[PDB]
Amino acid sequence: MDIKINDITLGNNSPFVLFGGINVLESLDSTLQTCAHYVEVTRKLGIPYIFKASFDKANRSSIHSYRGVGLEEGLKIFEKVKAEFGIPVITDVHEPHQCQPVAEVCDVIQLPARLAQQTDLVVAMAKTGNVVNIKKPQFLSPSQMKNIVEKFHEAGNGKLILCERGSSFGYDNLVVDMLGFGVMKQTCGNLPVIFDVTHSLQGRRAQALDLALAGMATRLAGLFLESHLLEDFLIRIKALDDLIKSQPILT
Amino acid sequence: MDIKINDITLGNNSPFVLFGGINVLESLDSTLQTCAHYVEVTRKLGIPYIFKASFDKANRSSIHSYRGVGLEEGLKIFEKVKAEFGIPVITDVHEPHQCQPVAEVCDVIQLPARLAQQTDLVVAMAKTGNVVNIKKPQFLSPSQMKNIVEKFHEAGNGKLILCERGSSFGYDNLVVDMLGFGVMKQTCGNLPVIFDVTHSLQTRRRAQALDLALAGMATRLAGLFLESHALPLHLLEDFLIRIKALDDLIKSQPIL
Amino acid sequence: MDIKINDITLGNNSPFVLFGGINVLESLDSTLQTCAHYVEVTRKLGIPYIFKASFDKANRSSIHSYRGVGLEEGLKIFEKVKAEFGIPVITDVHEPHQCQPVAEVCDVIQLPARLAQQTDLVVAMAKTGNVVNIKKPQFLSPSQMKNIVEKFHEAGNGKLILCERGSSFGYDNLVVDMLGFGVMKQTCGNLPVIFDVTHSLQTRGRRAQALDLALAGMATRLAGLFLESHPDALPLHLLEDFLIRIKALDDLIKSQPIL
Amino acid sequence: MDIKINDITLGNNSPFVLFGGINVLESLDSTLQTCAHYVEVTRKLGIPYIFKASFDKANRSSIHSYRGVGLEEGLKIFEKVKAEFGIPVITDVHEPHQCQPVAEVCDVIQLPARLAQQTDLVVAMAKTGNVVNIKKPQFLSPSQMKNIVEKFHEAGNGKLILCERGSSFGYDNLVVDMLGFGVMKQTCGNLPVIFDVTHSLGRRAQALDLALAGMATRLAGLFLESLHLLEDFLIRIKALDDLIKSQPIL
Ligand SMILES: [Cl-]
Ligand SMILES: [Cl-]
Ligand SMILES: [Cl-]
Ligand SMILES: [Cl-]
Ligand SMILES: [Cl-]
Ligand code: NA
Repeated sequence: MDIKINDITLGNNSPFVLFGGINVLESLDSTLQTCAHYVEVTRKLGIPYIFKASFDKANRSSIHSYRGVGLEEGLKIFEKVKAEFGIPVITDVHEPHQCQPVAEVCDVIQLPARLAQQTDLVVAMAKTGNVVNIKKPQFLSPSQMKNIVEKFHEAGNGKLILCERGSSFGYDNLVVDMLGFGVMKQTCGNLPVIFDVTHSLQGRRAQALDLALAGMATRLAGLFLESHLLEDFLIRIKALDDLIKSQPILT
Repeated sequence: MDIKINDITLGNNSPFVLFGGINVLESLDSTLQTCAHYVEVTRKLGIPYIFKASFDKANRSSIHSYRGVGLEEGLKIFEKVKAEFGIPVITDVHEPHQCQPVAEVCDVIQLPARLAQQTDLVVAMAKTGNVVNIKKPQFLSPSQMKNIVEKFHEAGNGKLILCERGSSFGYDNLVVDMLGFGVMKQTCGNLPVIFDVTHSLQTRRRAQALDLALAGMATRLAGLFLESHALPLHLLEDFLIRIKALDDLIKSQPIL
Repeated sequence: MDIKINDITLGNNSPFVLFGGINVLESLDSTLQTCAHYVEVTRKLGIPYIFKASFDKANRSSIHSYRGVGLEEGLKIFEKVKAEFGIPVITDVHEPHQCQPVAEVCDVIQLPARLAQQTDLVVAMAKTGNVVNIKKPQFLSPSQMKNIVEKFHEAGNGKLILCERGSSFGYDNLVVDMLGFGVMKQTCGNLPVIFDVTHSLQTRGRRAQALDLALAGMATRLAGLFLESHPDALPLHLLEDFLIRIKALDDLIKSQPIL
Repeated sequence: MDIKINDITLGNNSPFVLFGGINVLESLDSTLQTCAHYVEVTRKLGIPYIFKASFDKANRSSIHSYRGVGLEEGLKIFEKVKAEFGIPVITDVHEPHQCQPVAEVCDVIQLPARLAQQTDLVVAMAKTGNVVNIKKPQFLSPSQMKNIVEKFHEAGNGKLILCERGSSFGYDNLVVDMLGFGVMKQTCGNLPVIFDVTHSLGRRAQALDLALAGMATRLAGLFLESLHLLEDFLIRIKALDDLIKSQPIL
């Protein structure tokens, strides 16, 4: 099943879409500068691109780390990003009451992994009618994603993306099960599956590349980066993706 | 470090405390009945007791599943429990705005395992000043609990209980690492460590719960956390006679 | 099901048996000194005791580190242990040809975890008619132990002990699943289950850990505890204090009927 | 570091080599038939090929289950394969005393994963001087492979292949950590790394996804088992491998 995001086609047999940006929104000027770099590199390669940032990040590593400019200023920044570049945007929501006003502006709304079974948030997100990115918890097996999908369907929204971020592997360590992509496709109606390589990890750039290439080899809708260098990386991913997506799914 | 919960002393070298009750509050009458049974059994066995229930099941499989009585009615039921039995109570909170009104009634407030890294909730819970039970996420290692403790400390609340509930082991399965209890004691300032045997089984019986509970309590713990309806309620007394026997033995031996 | 090992009764509802000794036989005099210490402490506490050592260490830290004294001299040292102290002994075998000569001297023969699905070794061990200790591989689940048991039964030997030694938990780390003991008892006919606490740690002071882990396991009602000490692995001089604690817990548990 | 196996160049920046065959040798005729098929598919696609089989099934479900032809007859069959097709062959050895006679016939000798820390078997394999395929235990981290490599080096043999076969993931399950390939290359001197997709695991769809993902990390070779499913798989793997190997290392 493909999902249209403005003029982008997102789907497991379409050219991959890059989801990338910055961790937390701080100012209009800085956001535009980073966004402009993603836009320039992706336009030069012909890769569809969706800008990501948090306006209120609720899971930072310290309680006084800056959580972002907050809802009202964050949405004003996202509006400017959209007007200036003509691209879609994505952000995470963690409070049910924020879903509607965020959805007025942000094309894709993201369900944080830890909150993925929180029924009130699921329902509030679903009711926006927007495209939703469902982050797979590291403690949930790929055959359980279908339960989350079901809850969205019950709440009236089938525009769902499933986003892999690794699985717990002993203590303090994540492994990405490359077989889980196919499990999610088969059990969840071939919804678009994208791969958050950045959170899947924890030199490092060489790791991100191997891991990204390995995941994209399985035929995926997109690559998600919590992130010369970007360009070189994307050249390699696009080479692999172009090859994979050009061959028909096996008989 | 011990924690006083009204007249109860909770600590890793004190007699174990039972945190026991039910999954979710369904009605006043059923709650009082179950609670009365826990109280009667624990008083006669001389086991200190805190009543547990959720007022909301927030992460059920269906949008149409029963969720429990909800905050307003739930707090009314907790108020009646406290007035009728004179015992402390514990319940979980899922949203920052719930913390202060819940804490006005419930002695211990609990941080759900999945939400344990949500900073907004941590801060809102810390600011209540109440005793907090931190459910250890299945996906976090015992050495990383200190990071959560640090956040609460930075927010000004040091009255924290660490609650084991098992670790992810491959897909859809949990294992309890009996070494993790000591790791938590050593790295988190010997705060009280309790064991939720009920949720540790998770994805596996009365025989199993008893073996697992005894194993964990053998490592010298401040308490045991459990649900009945989950253990059959009528087996509670026999179960607790066993856990107390072991706990009395273990706590009577000097540490080292 | 109980197993008689000379005058010892090994079983899940019997007083726990200590299987203790050393990693590898390296000498005579030092073996006897270590054994004597175990003997003295266990006799003083009334704990049944079986001396353990390998004569040939299969997985060595380096290719030239000493493998141990080998079969022939190893068996001679086991003979001396048995003659001097009157106790049973346990050792591991690695090749089918070793099974007969080791079984003639040793009261229990041990199937190494890494070799536990090697059919030729299983058959050769089973055919000795000796008591066998089966080490549970870290990569095998507890419900699969029944398949090894089956193969022994097909080959004519039901005198089997199951030994826990942890499960792989992510990379280079072991967890002991305390529920696996009961799984092994339920699926394998209530054969004796013992716990190798020494190899369960492995990848993790260590003394405080060994005690916590041993106490936790023994709380589930087990036939025995399997450990290694070093003569200066638990410090040998702390053995009495360690055993006092294990005995206290075991005596309590075993004194209550199963629920 | 590349390894020459007759006229095949095996290495992490060379075109991938297929190691394929059957589980256990049952008879000459079946073996030649299966081998002929692999040879015919690989030749037509231009993929270097090494025939694999075990002469013994060391873990049988029953004490009475079929065992395979055994060492003596097995080696005779490997000799015929080599004479008829002119290709290298690979087999596993489980006991030290087997190493020298097997190594007389088989080009590559394989160290089984559960036996990879058995020091007597390591030394006896090293001493053959043959190319050795070291199966990574499911219970070992990729950073520990350097310790096994060290032992082989100390015993005088540096012709070593490292082979991924998955890691224990809870009970009765395996996962393949795609980051382990790079860890093994960086810590073990860029020895050839290959991927046993068969033992890492409809199910044919799984093998293809997994094989593609692993080969995307740039590897020396693959293990695979067999309406023309083998050829359809290999067409895809070769396309990907050619692409990956054509990009400069970053
Ligand atoms: Cl997560
Ligand atoms: Cl709970
Ligand atoms: Cl959890
Ligand atoms: Cl041993
Ligand atoms: Cl093992
Ligand atoms: Na004997």
